[PDB]
Amino acid sequence: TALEVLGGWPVPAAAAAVIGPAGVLATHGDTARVFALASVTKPLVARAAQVAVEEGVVNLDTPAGPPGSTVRHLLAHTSGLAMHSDQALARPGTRRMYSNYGFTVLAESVQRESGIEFGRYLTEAVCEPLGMVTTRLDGGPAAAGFGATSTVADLAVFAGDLLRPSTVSAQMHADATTVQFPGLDGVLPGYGVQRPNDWGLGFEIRNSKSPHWTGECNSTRTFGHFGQSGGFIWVDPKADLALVVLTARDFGDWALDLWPAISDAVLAEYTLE
Repeated sequence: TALEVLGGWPVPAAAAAVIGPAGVLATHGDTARVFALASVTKPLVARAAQVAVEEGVVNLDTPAGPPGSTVRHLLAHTSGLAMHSDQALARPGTRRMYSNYGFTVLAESVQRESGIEFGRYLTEAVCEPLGMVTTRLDGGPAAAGFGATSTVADLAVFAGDLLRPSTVSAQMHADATTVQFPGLDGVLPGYGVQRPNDWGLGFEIRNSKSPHWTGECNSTRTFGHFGQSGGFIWVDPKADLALVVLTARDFGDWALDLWPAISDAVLAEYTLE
């Protein structure tokens, strides 16, 4: 019932799914429809980088980006790298600043060290193993931070992997969902300065940020990502629930109250006693 609120949303089109450890608990809209993911691309690339670490292709401490920066800094947005270009604006690990280019350097490292084109690496390491046959990233590492395309059905499967890790070990997933470089403050695009602005290994961590895109009832351990294309994904380890929402309207003030509302509606209705 909670997902029905989508029919009243001021968007050209939308689709959503509630996922639990046993599978999809509810859906709405066309789950087969392809949507631009924008930054919802990051969790996919992050998982691919996590698989690469486990394959031994790279290590979390492997140098990548500005001097003193590593794969871990790139994943957690602490490389000191600028938002859009190879401009070093801070010393690695001192500041937390969301960066698209940070993910391109990340994709470039995995690509170089593995010998596989990143888009293809993503497919073979994440999408193919989970059956995500309508998910793709074209554009190479330059678009590693926002160029992925997918469907609610494919993301639903992905959310399953985030709830019960299979593509990576339970230890890597625990690590990826733990705050990396804690204590760092910063702005969460669209939600202003956050103290602190916690981030995991490629996955944003809610903590107690406010205002935020998740619900007021999501636990502080909730992690995921939203995108400027008007889509998002969060996984709440405490509620053991996941929510995927994709719309055809770019992020804006219209979503500021709706996103949190559907999140709390979903938690209240599907959270097991």
